[PDB]
Amino acid sequence: IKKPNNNKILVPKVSGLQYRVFRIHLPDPNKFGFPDTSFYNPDTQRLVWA
Amino acid sequence: MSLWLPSEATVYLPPVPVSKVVSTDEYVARTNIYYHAGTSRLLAVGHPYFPIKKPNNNKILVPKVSGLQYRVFRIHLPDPNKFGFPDTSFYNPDTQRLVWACVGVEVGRGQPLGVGISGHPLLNKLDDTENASAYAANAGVDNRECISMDYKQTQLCLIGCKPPIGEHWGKGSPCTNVAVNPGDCPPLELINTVIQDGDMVDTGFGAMDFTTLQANKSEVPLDICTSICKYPDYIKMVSEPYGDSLFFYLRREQMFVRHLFNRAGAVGENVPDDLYIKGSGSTANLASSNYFPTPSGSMVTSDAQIFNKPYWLQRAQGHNNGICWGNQLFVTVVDTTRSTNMSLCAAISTSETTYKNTNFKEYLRHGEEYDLQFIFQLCKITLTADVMTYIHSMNSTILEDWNFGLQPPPGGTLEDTYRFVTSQAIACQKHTPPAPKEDPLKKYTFWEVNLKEKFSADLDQFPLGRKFLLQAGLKAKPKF
Amino acid sequence: EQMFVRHLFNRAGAVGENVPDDLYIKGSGSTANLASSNYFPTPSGSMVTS
Repeated sequence: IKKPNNNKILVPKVSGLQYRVFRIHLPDPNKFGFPDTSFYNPDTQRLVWA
Repeated sequence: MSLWLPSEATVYLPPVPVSKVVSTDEYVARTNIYYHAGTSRLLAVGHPYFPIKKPNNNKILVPKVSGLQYRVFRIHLPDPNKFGFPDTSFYNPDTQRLVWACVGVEVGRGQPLGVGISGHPLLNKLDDTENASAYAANAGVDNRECISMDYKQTQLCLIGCKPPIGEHWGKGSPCTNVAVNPGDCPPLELINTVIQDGDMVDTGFGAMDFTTLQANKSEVPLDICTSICKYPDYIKMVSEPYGDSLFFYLRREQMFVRHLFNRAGAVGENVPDDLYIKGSGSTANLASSNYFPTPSGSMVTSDAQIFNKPYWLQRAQGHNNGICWGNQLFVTVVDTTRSTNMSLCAAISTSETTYKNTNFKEYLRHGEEYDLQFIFQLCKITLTADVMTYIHSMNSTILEDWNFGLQPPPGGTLEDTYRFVTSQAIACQKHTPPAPKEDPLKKYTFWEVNLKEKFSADLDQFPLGRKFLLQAGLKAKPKF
Repeated sequence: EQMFVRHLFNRAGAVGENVPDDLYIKGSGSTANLASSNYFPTPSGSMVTS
């Protein structure tokens, strides 16, 4: 639903037949401050989420 | 890196130690004392669509009783700290407190299976757009018709020690940036409310407020024409930190689109110019593109029945493992599979031997039948300082219902007491205060069930009692 | 026991309990008189199988 003069959407299209493709953003686990960080070397290893 | 640059970047630090929510298996100790409680038989007769009330008064002569309502029972258990046991030497009342736990539940239903039909005498319907022969003729004024529909089929049963929470779409207030014209679309908002006994279930038209969102008053059938159709908030009830509002639930739902209709009225938002090619002559004006289906819960079957079966609560979904805090339980029941509406009639004159329509007054009625049975275990909590803090933070009124707290009685510094309390220059010195309200659940309506006098210790004399004994091994009667 | 609703019908006869006036909006002309709000479905026990 957009105005006849402009094209700014006043009410978007939301139906039960659209793909809902979510893009999940995770925190960088190499930027986690672990109390015992000695569990992973930053000069030879890197972390990732599974 | 070959350069020494000034500062650093994000570091997600470990959070501060929080006092976590723990399972009731850690501070609530179970005992071998089980009790059977059950209601006599719960009947409710009324009108399926509206409450018949006096034309001049407002006393309700016949209440509204539909198969599409929420049955929220508020069970009352006897206080195990006041209960009379044959031997009270299993717990020490100086450092312990007792509470009932729910072990098994049987929600018995009584009437035969059947599907009831509801409809509006003036329903906002323009045409049947499922299979049209020619383009619609002139849409005049007041094109409403009398249409009926059988609703979506639904069964559910939520058990907890707090009242359930339902969701629906309501009317919010638009931000103060819009030039609001009359006849504008109401902005939507999802609202959470405590489901009370007598609220209408979602029926295939959405969980919405049909009073504030449809001023037409003619788009849904008579029973939900001015009601609020509510759907249980499972996302919110299972995500509550303590798990009190829901520690067991079932649900069965089914619906298909039976007929496909149109709406009548001024167009709110017209079809944009790039979604069609304009017509000429008959199709020069677009028909109403506001479609709506009539729901249909299909065959009701005896095998898809979730009621009349015992549920043994061994591991609750949340942290509250079936502990009925406050000596109180909440059984929510929807069952639209026994919603047959019996149609009665009465003869104005018993003389006439020829049928005349003006001789018989036709009424509709509906009857419900419930019979609730629970098996309750007896649990004791040894209230240390840590358990007392945990419980006072979980629910404030538990430690005040049960005589425990040792909190200061007066908690006061100084009170004023004018001499010559009868003078005229003392500014109304009456130290005589009234009393306020006490129960926070007074604003809601539940089907109150008083199981205070209904607790029994010999289970094998009750159907659910011997079902429990059978499922748990042991017999009970080494007699004869 | 199994059953579904095959046909949705109406009942004829003087209305015993009239629809409250706050449940609808009055009509004019053809719809000035309410149709019968007494509905009754036609049952149908579905397929029988061995």
